[PDB]
Amino acid sequence: PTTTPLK
Ligand SMILES: *[C@H]1O[C@H](CO)[C@H](O)[C@H](O)[C@H]1NC(C)=O
Ligand SMILES: *[C@H]1O[C@H](CO)[C@H](O)[C@H](O)[C@H]1NC(C)=O
Repeated sequence: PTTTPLK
């Protein structure tokens, strides 16, 4: 389970 790129 990964995540999106921090804005
Ligand atoms: C985390 O990154 C992976 C790539 O290895 C997938 O794109 C996955 O869908 C991502 N998870 C989220 C919650 O964006
Ligand atoms: C990145 O975007 C994804 C879209 O599914 C999720 O909302 C995730 O929580 C976001 N990550 C951050 C750090 O905001």
